[PDB]
Amino acid sequence: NTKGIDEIKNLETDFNGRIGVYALDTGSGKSFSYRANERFPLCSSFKGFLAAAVLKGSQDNRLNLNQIVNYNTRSLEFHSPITTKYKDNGMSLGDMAAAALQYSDNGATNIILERYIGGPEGMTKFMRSIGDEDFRLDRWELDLNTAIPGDERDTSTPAAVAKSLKTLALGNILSEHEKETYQTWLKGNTTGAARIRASVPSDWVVGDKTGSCGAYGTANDYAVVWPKNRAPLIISVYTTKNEKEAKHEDKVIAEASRIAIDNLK
Ligand SMILES: *C(=O)[C@@H]([C@@H]1N[C@@H](C(=O)O)C(C)(C)S1)C(C)(C)O
Repeated sequence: NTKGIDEIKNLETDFNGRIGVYALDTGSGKSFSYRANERFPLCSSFKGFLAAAVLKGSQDNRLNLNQIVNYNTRSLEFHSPITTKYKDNGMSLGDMAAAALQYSDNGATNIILERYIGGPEGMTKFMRSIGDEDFRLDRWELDLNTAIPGDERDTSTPAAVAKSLKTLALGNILSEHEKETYQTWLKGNTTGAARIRASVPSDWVVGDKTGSCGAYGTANDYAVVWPKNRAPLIISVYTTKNEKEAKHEDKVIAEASRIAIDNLK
């Protein structure tokens, strides 16, 4: 059978859940897919796209990344490591957008969704405008993390996630300068050491955004991977389980990425 398909099937069987993967080599055009068209919860992964929406607004001159966002009288959401630190005097919209991505900051995420993106509807609308028919954000943080089997709320497909990431990071939606900023933000992510980053050799450069729902063993990661002396790779790995109390498995996500990279065709 086709390279790596059985291996990913076996990984999935051992994991006892559902694994969805889509990897693309932008240099050769080769790819690897497994349940790439199935829905999986986005969890915090959508924040990487929220950052891109902010960048598009900047480019459109509908907003300015230098604008100081004040929230000294707003209580911050669970897991707001950066916004909590700067709550007294606020932070630029640019720094807040970066924090939402790099630290999965929930305060930054909800503040930006409210004041600049138009909430879940606006986020969904932005993705629709770039060609993504699958992505759907329906709830705010941290309600969007339920990850209930069969529930289509706050889900997307590994393929759609990959298509959108390539469109944003390597397409022409964002201008050259905004893409540089987006790629820089992705490269500075602090939460993906055990996922896609763990599947590639040390000299490859990774830019990613992880997502961990904390329910139904749901976790994911997507990334732009720059191999030494090669064109970028777009990797999208999403996983889920049927037990509500099951824990996520970083090793499984990493192995699915390794398999995909090694089996492009
Ligand atoms: C999103 O899934 C989650 C935050 N992001 C994950 C991750 O990126 O792996 C953390 C474990 C860092 S916390 C919540 C807190 C649900 O928004």
